[PDB]
Amino acid sequence: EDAELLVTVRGGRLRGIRLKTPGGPVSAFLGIPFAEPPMGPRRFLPPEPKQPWSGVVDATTFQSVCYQYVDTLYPGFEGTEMWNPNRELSEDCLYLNVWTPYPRPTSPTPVLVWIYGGGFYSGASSLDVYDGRFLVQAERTVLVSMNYRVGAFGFLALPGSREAPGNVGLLDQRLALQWVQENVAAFGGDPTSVTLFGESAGAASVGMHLLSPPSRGLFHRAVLQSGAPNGPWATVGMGEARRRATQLAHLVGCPPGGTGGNDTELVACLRTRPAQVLVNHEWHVLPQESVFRFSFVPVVDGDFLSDTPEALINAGDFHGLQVLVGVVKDEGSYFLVYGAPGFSKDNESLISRAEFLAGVRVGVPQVSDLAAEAVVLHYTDWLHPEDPARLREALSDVVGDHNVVCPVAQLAGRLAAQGARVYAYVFEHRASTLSWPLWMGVPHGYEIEFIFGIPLDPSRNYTAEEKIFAQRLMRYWANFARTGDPNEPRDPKAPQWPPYTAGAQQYVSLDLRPLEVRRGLRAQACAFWNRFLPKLLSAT
Amino acid sequence: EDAELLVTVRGGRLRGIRLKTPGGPVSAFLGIPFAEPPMGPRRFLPPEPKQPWSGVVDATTFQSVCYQYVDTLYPGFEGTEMWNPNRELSEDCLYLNVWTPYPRPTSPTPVLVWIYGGGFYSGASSLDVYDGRFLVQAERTVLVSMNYRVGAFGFLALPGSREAPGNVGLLDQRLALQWVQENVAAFGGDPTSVTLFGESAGAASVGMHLLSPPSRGLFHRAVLQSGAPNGPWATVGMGEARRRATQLAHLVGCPPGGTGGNDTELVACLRTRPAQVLVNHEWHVLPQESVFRFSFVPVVDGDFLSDTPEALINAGDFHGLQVLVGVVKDEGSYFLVYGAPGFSKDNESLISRAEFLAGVRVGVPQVSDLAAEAVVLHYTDWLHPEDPARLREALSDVVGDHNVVCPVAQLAGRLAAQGARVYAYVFEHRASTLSWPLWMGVPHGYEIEFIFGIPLDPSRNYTAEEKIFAQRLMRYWANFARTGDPNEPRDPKAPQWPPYTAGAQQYVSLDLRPLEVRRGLRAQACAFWNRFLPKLLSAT
Ligand SMILES: COc1cc2c(cc1OC)C(=O)[C@H](CC1CCN(Cc3ccccc3)CC1)C2
Ligand SMILES: COc1cc2c(cc1OC)C(=O)[C@H](CC1CCN(Cc3ccccc3)CC1)C2
Repeated sequence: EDAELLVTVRGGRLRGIRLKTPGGPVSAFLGIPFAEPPMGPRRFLPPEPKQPWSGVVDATTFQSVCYQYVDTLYPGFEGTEMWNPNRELSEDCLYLNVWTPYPRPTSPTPVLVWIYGGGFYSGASSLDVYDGRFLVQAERTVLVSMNYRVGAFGFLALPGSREAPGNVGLLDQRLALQWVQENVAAFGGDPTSVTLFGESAGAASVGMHLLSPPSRGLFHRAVLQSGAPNGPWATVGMGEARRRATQLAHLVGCPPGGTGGNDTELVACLRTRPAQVLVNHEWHVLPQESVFRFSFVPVVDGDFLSDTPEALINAGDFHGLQVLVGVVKDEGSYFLVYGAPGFSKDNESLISRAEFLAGVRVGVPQVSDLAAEAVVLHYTDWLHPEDPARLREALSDVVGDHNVVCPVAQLAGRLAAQGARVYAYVFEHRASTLSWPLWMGVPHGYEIEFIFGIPLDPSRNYTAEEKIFAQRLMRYWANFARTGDPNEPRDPKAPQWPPYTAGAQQYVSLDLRPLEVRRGLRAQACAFWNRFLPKLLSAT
Repeated sequence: EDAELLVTVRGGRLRGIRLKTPGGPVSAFLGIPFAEPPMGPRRFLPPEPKQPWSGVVDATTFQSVCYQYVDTLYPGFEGTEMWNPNRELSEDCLYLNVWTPYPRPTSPTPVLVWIYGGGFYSGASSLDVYDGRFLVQAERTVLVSMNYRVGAFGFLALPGSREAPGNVGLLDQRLALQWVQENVAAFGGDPTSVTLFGESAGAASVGMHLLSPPSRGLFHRAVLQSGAPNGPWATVGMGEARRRATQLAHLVGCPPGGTGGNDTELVACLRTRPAQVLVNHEWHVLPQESVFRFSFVPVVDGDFLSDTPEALINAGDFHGLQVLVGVVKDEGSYFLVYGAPGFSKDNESLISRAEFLAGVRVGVPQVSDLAAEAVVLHYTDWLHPEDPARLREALSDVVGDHNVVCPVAQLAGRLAAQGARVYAYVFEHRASTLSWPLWMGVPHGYEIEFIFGIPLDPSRNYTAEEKIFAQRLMRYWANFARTGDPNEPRDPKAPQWPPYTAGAQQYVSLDLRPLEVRRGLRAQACAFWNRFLPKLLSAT
């Protein structure tokens, strides 16, 4: 047995496993318990630290996926099922994973901490596209990723109550960050150089950790890929969170008619229900027909988030913080097949004008008829207001700008103007092996496999250019993790990545071509979402 | 003795004058009375036909300019003085002019009828840039132009009353069209081929003759240069027209202190005032601070205009009609020096952001704060929201699109989609002799001198290519007058001018270069003005 596959942490001993990459081995410690199993009376409660254990915990394989909805839109399709759970579901899921180089670093090494996305209702650290063996081998970094409770188990909230306070899934991530502080040195990791990175709901989580003081001390840099805490989907109000939790209780027979009412009797009834029963009614508590809206998300309650993310972003001091943010080329196209009329992954989705006007209401729920008119005005090409291909790309722009691109640009500009050093990108390469239709372009989430170096997997059919491209991206992310600057610390030959500033708004395009600098993250479109539309909603 | 300078019309005999051009002489009959002098009790009343006369009326020189405000913004400046009256002011001003080729045409020849602009408060057929000798010589058509009452004398209105019904200036133009029908044959002109063309308020007048049945029978084609009857400045409501007329009465002491003020006593008191006194208070009755707004304009009374121009445009059947419409490249820049803060013709007018925001309220008066926010949203470059040059061009676009380009675009599309054959242009040549500053671009009204072939004047310093350019334009205008199609009926080699359609929205650019076809008359900007902004004001 190799001695480096045995490690002692504060709770006991672990045995890891050695993973192969074409460039060399990596030591992995998969399935480390960092919290007590949040089961029975602990359902909906904040996590408690894992009590110390005797013997050697086996850390050679991923642990269970947290209970979550399983996507059935295209059964058997690679594009959807690559995100579905690949381990059995269980409420016993609070486990984390540590990848470390071989040989183990003798000097403290910067640490990357991955937070998976999935709309706060799904996701797992065990997904194949989150395999950290290639990023750790190529860049000699320590990589950590945790599981956190999603859906009702992580974010059902009766605000104010002690039995279901909400945001416990965010607290799971924090506890994992506290664990990295106390234990990552045992793997050769530097707890003074901890960079967070996450995609979609993981990116929003990273943002919410920036805005929560108890979390802000546990890390030093942030990477937000295609997501932001200020998004219209990433938070809900106290009243709406209470209404969703009460309706979920009703759908599963809580409280038993008609005995019950207060929050204590409601959560107690919810705690007796099998986990699969709660999952089976999760989507039915959404208030309207929509896409890119999720039932149980972080709640703005005054505790984890003392104010709304937008308020904390505006009032925040971010001096001494380095941030990397970005988006993919087609943020919205993915979501249209989940409810927008006329869309299908198996045809060209050449929608009609009427289907476009209906899709706007699904893509922008809970706006006045007048607000929808402004959206139609801004996203119609009035030289070709009936062209199906342009309408398809326009509805994609509507959903992507409203949910991802403009919340990210709002955040990136506020951070740079308030002390943070910001770098911005737009990912523009469509994977050659992508199974989604060509009209979706570079869809939401399909930069992750390049960040994690998946093209290096010899059992995959990526092109030679994509392997070089993945290595360049891993260098950018690692350089940012080590130094706070994605640019090569001294290489002047490679094109340079300028910081993002509220004035110049410079960002780079990430594709097979060398870096190219551009200005403005859809500046015209995002002025509509960030500046005008709120003023329109005020005066109804 | 040239006998062709002698003509008999229905009212008597006339003696014209021969005008010289570099290409040959032209016979001109300037100052033909077509109405009784609208003086004394006739002030504010519809015109009456000129009673027949004995002897030979001298028609060798232009008659008096109708009483009007004289522009004093830049005293002594060519750019402003070229529009001021160049003959004595008088209420005895209802005279028209006829140019005809030499030798007189023996066959009935198509007739161009010019209607001058000037915001319905100014203008005169005697202005040097309306000299018809070059258009008539080069293209062998008959040209007619009339004087019509402007300001209070043409458009003061107490709706309902008989003493000041309004729109009498439009009736003056109609009477001149009736005169052309009854008399233009005596000059070699074909009353079955009459093309109206006008600029600015003249273009708005031409449009209102399309929408008035009694006038619609007196002509066969329309040309609307930089103006439309549906503009926000071209008409006024009954209630507002009554308020303006009543305030004018108050400012000139009408009615006297302690006197009833029904419409009869008010107009009677107004008729006793010297004409210059009414002029001296004309601008004081505008309801708020503005540019491109005029005190006395056509009123939507139910008589001359049975409904609003917009309503009549939408419900109208225009089969059998050919229209030529167009705009200059920089419609708005001219007006900014008449009230927009920070603007001056003698500097670069590099306005600040605050001046831009103030200018929007002056350029778009009578809109809510939310409407102004939408205007700022649509016209700000949010990548350079403080750049003075871009803000200067943006406010020019605001004023020009709101007042000219979008009313013209809406009209052109409704005409083409409802039976009319339509041709559209954008005039993009800045005269080499233009005295206005370079930042104004191609300002409002500076295509007229090219349409009338003024570059051919030997006493002017136009370039050789501007002389050739002027000849192309006169050919386009005359071909449209003859056939209804500006394209050369012979030459297939010359670039073709496609009709404007509500779908393809094709137009051509007019400059020193050959014709270039483009699509959309600022389609994105005009969707804001024509589609969204009305919905925004309805919801207040
Ligand atoms: C079952 O009902 C619904 C299911 C979904 C929606 C709405 C629904 O009801 C209307 C959505 O809007 C979802 C669309 C996302 C699902 C996950 N993928 C993949 C992905 C996962 C993690 C990171 C990045 C991409 C992207 C689109 C799912
Ligand atoms: C004295 O008060 C005012 C005077 C004017 C305005 C506002 C005023 O008060 C705010 C305007 O908006 C006017 C601007 C026009 C004046 C004449 N020219 C020239 C022209 C004449 C005829 C056809 C084409 C061009 C174009 C702009 C004048």
